[PDB]
Amino acid sequence: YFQSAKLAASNQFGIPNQTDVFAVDGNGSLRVSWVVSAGAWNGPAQIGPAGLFPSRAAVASSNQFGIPNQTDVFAVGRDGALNVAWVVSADRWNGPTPISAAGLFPAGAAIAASNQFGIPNQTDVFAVSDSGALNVAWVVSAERWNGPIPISAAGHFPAGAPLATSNQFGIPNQTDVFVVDNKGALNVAWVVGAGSWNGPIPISPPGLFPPGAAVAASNQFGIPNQTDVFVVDNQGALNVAWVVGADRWNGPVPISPAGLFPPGAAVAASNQFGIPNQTDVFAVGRDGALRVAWVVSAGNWNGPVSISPTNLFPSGAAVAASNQFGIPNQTDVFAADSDGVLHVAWVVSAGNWNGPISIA
Repeated sequence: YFQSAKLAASNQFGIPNQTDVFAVDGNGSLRVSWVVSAGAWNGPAQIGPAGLFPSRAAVASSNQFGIPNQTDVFAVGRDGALNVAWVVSADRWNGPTPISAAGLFPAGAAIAASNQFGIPNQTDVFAVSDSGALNVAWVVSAERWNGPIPISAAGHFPAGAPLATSNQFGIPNQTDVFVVDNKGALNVAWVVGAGSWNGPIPISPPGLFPPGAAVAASNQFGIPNQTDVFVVDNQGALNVAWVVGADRWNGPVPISPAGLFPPGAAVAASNQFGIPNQTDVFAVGRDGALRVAWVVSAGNWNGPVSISPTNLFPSGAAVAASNQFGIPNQTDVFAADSDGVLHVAWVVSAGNWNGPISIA
């Protein structure tokens, strides 16, 4: 029921011009759709057995850091174990295989994955366990997986809550994780180098965001030391909170009027490729229309502006965004309709938005 990221978009690392979009279908199998350069979309092709996941389980994806040609895809099975599936260059898929014990996470739990910044061959995978603790599992190069281990106290976050991860831009060796706590405050936890985890601490007031709220994070492109975090508040306003350097947090502050989005609506953020200093954030309004808001350097925010018809997507539906690999100046934003059918809208540099169109 949380508006977790049910779609994940990634380069298929090793195939520079390939873009993959991962989803779980109604049969509970993991699936991938893919395109090369400006060619035709393929799929959705099944990855592994049927019925391993709850339908519309959340997914995440990442390079396996240190293995340039490997893409990993994460999802929690029906049994509560975190799984990874992976592919090397253009070979056939491996897994999904479990990387936790069963019963640790809620089925289909939200997941987020990142490099542990400062450790160039380490991949971290985050999710909140059944006990309400933030957990991390991690792998170094081609070694075996470690964890998951708890990095917050139990009972801190809603089990399986949506979360996001980012470098704290400006601090080369810092990795942040963002999640809304049980009281409705946005929190951050962070780690510096191979060190120990700090936080989580609140970075908003309590009562502002619904527990389970979707979160996204990005550099504010063009500001090399700023990290932005996006969440929709209980009033239906899209907010941004942001941190510069090792200074204190700012916000959250609304960047839309109230009422536009369901509280906790799914959010995604990206560079607008071809515009080095622009950051875009996406969500779907209560009216079922996909929206974008954007900022250039240290400018004021623009939008939101509607980029699709009303009633196209479920209110607050999952969104993902990516470069269309091989088209350096193209940004794609993905969402699924009421029947699960993937759609894409896209823009080239400072051009007009196109679509959405339905795709394979």
